[PDB]
Amino acid sequence: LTENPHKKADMRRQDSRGNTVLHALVAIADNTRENTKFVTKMYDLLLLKCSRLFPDSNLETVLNNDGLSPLMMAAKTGKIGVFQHIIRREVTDEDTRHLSRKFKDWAYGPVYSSLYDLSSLDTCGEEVSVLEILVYNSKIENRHEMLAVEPINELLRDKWRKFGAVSFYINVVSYLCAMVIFTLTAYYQPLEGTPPYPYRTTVDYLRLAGEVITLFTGVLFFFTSIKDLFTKKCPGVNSLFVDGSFQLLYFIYSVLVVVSAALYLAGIEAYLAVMVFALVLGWMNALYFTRGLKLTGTYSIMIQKILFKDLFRFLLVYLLFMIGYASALVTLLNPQSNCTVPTYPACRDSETFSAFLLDLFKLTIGMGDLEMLSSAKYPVVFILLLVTYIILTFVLLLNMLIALMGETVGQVSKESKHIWKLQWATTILDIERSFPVFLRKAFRSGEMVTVGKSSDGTPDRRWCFRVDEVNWS
Amino acid sequence: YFIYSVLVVVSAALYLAGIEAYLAVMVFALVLGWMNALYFTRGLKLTGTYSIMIQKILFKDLFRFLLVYLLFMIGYASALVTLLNPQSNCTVPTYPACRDSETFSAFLLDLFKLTIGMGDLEMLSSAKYPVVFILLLVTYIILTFVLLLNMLIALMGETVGQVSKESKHIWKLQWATTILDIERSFPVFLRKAFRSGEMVTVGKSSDGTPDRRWCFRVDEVNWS
Repeated sequence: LTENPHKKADMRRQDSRGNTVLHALVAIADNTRENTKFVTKMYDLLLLKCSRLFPDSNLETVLNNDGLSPLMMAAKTGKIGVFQHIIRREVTDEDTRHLSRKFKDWAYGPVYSSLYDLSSLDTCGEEVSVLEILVYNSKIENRHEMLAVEPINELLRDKWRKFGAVSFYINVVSYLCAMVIFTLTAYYQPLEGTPPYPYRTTVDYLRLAGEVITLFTGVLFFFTSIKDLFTKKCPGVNSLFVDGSFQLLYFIYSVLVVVSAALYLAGIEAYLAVMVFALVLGWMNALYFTRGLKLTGTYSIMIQKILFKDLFRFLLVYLLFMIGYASALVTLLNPQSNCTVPTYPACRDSETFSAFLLDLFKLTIGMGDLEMLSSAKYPVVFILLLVTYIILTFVLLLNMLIALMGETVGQVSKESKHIWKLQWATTILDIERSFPVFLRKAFRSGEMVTVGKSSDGTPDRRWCFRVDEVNWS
Repeated sequence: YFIYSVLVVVSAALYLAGIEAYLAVMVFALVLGWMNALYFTRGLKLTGTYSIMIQKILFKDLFRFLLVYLLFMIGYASALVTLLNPQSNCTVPTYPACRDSETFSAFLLDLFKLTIGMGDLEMLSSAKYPVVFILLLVTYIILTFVLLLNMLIALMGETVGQVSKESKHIWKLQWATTILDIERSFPVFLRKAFRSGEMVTVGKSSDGTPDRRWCFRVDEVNWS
């Protein structure tokens, strides 16, 4: 069909969706052996033939309707085999060599400085990159394995060692200082609100400085949040972190600080109670930090699961069980003042509000001891029921929780450090996205023209990343 | 060992002086002394792995973990004392709030710290501002208990799956260090060395020591 003497079938032609031969050839691929083998082979065949027929342009650049590319499409759909091959492709014959990725720079015996061309793994935000799609997008299926292909891992390492790690510590220490100052300014708040204008003495000036710096940090965080919200890469592929993860925490924090500032100007009693509330949420944010280096505590994953996972419904059913027992036993025990804060301890069905006696019995059982021995007072059915309650509660809770411990410890495997690596990559990339990347802080460049010229991404300079290796072959 | 000796010597000096409140390092010396006993028991009989833990926990993730825990709890203490801040009451600390009595932050801070550490005794009272305080404190206690237990037990699992043959490798390294510093302590070249062997010709060579070539014979059995 490529060289039929009759009407030709130009490879560059694309369907209604825009998926040309390579987009579709990636759409059918999988992560198996035979499928990846033949898809990679035929991808190479098609690309080389199309380049030979039209050396003017590279076939792989023809975007679909969504604007992606075969490499980007394999990244977004989660195709490890095609992605690995297309990111480690080198072609020998010169007429079709310009469409390679893993150039060779120099060798000095057993040392090879392999120059991977990341012309399209990072665009400084100009056009969507394979790293952003790969890591920010949480709907990928093979996110880790693809994030460790070869140029990606070393690229993240290099970013870490260059405005990736220093800036992270700077930001974490700055946020910790902001939280400390928030704590101090709330604690040293003028007694019972009463927001005066007394800033004349040294300690008062210090308090004013703390308040103003706290407000400045809050407004800066809100500015960051709104900038992130407005900045959308593509409909469907975007952070969309509202009501998810932890961006909502920063948003809520800023909202609370602003509301508190308003009511502080008003100076109203029982309304600064959100100030302190802000603070608690503030320090919960510190828990979502410590996701960088040094094998950080895995709290995140647990709090990321326990928030909306089996433990939630488990504690819900536990509350239902205990409250059902509370109703059962208060009904059983329901049948002069006694000088007690709750109305009566039963006393021939005194009753009042269910919550009162319910909480009485709830705290009694939670504390556990103090017994109820008395004398006679109806048969042993009550003590029998309560002893089954305590025995089943203690035994089942301990056994199930400890078996869950075993399950999670056998489940917190290399998958856990995969989460750590993903968090580290997200930290690096949102650090870069925060400040202008295209400044003179990017990834290394390479050859200018001819041997290292091609129309794959960026001018003939072909911004390339060199990774060293040693092979005894 | 250096610190132990320094403390003993300083204490001997002040004992000659005989000054009050200065022999407190004597007892201090003793505590450190017995901590040295922990670094012993690194020889035979599958000694307790205390060392590795104390060798890690001293300057590893647990240190910063407890540091951030202290920061979290103290932040909560400041939050809740600020919330609760608003006749003598005969109490060792000045007042339990009592309309913003205040004095020194450490006083009320330690009051609330020990109250939370002990945990019980509640604070029920009546009315006294809305449920936001009790809500916050119940979140504190729930997250504290649940997260600490779950993370500590998961760390237990991680270390037990990590205390592998690598652990007995540490044991063997400690055993080797014990043997070698024992030898280095006293003159080794005395008649306590490792066996000798052939003298000349077949067992002569200029690799180390005279043609005697101090050699170590290891027996083996091979059915070949």
